[PDB]
Amino acid sequence: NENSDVSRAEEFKSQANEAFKGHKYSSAIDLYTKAIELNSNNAVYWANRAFAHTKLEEYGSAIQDASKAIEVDSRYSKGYYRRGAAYLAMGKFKDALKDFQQVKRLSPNDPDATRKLKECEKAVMKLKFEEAISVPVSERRSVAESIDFHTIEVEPQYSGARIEGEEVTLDFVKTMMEDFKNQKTLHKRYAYQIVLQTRQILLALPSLVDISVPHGKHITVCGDVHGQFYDLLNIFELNGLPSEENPYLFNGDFVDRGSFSVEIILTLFAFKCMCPSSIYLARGNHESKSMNKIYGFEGEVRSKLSEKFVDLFAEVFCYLPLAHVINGKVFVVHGGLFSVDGVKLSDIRAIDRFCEPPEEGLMCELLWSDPQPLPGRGPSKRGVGLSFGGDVTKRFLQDNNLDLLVRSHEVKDEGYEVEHDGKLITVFSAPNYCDQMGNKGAFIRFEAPDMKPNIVTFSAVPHPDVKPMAYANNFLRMFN
Ligand SMILES: [Cl-]
Ligand SMILES: [Mn+2]
Ligand SMILES: [Mn+2]
Repeated sequence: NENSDVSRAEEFKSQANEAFKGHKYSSAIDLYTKAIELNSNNAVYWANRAFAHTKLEEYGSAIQDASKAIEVDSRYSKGYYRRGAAYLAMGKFKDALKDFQQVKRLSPNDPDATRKLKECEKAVMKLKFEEAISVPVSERRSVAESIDFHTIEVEPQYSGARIEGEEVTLDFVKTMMEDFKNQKTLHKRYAYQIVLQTRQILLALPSLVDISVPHGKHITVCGDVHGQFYDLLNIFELNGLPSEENPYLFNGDFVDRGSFSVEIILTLFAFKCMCPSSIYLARGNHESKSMNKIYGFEGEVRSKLSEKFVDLFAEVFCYLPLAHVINGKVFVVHGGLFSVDGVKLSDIRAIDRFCEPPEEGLMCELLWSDPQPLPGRGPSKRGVGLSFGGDVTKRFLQDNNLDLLVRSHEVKDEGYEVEHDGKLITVFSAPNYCDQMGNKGAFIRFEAPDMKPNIVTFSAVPHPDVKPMAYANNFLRMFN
């Protein structure tokens, strides 16, 4: 059957490349799929759809597409290049080393092939040391055990904000945010005060927090912000600062990727210190030593804070709750649902969350999952977690007497998308993601008692000339 039309397939490829130039990666993937359907022996099509997949952080789909590209042409170096870029993007340095070994073997005198190979060799042995000294955080002394914040002297020439006494006050938070806005810094004493007080608050919280919004009051659910501090300031300017009267739920992924991650996490933690009922912080996948070590937050901390804040921030992130339930009706996780059925809220509440997210179990799945339009389950596009359909959402909701599922974790054009017949809503509060996506951000206000989700969208604001991934892993920087 010679029924493949190369002309129509090349028409789809150019259309997909045009959508690629315009950062319309989902449309590009669709057009590459149509191109592949009409011609599956062109490895360039597979490599391009893989490239578009990595742009959407769909690294599993990327690896699979690049693998089919390699299957088509053994000597197509761009297939191995794309697969290794996807592996490198998700931290699998050894697999990246394999694919970049192959990339050099094909083009043997190309300077960049040997360069990326020597780069990956340095990275894998560096990772060998890092992995050899890896110890579970629950078997380690807390940083709080060896640092009392009252002991830290503040030199009189420090011009930034000061916490007088034990209490974090709204006046200090406003001064801290204005200093952060002008690219100033907070003293180590007050950073330690904030983070150590936050450690106290979070460790006494269950893994699933029941949030009670009484009759007539409201709450704002926010999605990923990934270190875009100036868009966080925009959210607060458009919707009001966190307060007992105007509470916030931030659905994980506060840091990494964006280059103002320290300022966000210090602002969010301080608001929690000031009035705990004024803000609720769920955990994301990027509140993890695995992610922060390579995606910017850890390097941002080492630059603006010190090296002990790295372990302290990791420990505090391990204490973050995994989920929230608003008025016993609205279920808010970051990632999604699970590979098994019959999971009740009691199961989530009882999770021993004080560890780095494993590669298996309820914790990993609720932090990494994505919804799919078709019913059922399927392999994760990210290679971590799973894809769950509308039947999974509906069963979980009726099983738990819940009305709605709210989640984030995935970028959206308008900052939101309603799926699963109005039972799942993705919310994403990082507009113009990575300074290149061009999307709007969004947040959802919930007013009691009827709990109708009032979605509000917003656009990005300017910020100082600090490029994304600035403090991130060097090798991950020189791609995209
Ligand atoms: Cl993410
Ligand atoms: Mn996420
Ligand atoms: Mn995210």
